[PDB]
Amino acid sequence: MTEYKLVVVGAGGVGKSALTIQLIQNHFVEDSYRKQVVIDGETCLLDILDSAMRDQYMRTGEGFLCVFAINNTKSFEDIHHYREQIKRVKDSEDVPMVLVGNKCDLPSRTVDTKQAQDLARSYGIPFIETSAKTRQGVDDAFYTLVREIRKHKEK
Ligand SMILES: Nc1nc2c(ncn2[C@@H]2O[C@H](COP(=O)(O)OP(=O)(O)O)[C@@H](O)[C@H]2O)c(=O)[nH]1
Ligand SMILES: [Mg+2]
Repeated sequence: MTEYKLVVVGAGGVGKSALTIQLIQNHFVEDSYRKQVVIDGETCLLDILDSAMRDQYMRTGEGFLCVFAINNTKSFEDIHHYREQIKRVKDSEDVPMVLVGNKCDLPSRTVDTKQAQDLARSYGIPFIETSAKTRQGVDDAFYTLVREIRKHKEK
């Protein structure tokens, strides 16, 4: 079956681990994960990972979940750095990515959905708000990234 190498990036504390645990273990709170799921009918295995070893993992990774938290303006501002690093290490301008705004269950929002939608539009990538606590958007975020990887492999 097809294997998809995913890498989750973003500032500390945004919920990268919480998100992946919710996806894989189905509960709210390991540096890597491996599970078989069915996405759009295709059975596939998700291999997920949250200096030279970092670069190797980025070269191996086929899609990147770029995570900020809606209550962490710095983490949103840092997205550009993470995106630029991935493009540099992979030496490519077309890298499958999804922008994730996590912790959308919390009331302390400092990043407006519109800001994140505009950023994702500039990058040409999908944007999805998630909550690792309530599971809102979690499957959609990872499955959307897999769909982005497919389009890149087909087109
Ligand atoms: N309310 C809420 N807390 C979250 C969410 N995601 C993560 N957290 C909490 O944020 C803290 C940091 O999460 P963690 O997954 O360790 O962040 P990481 O450093 O990005 O891997 C923990 O206390 C989590 O329980 C979320 O969607 N909602
Ligand atoms: Mg973590």
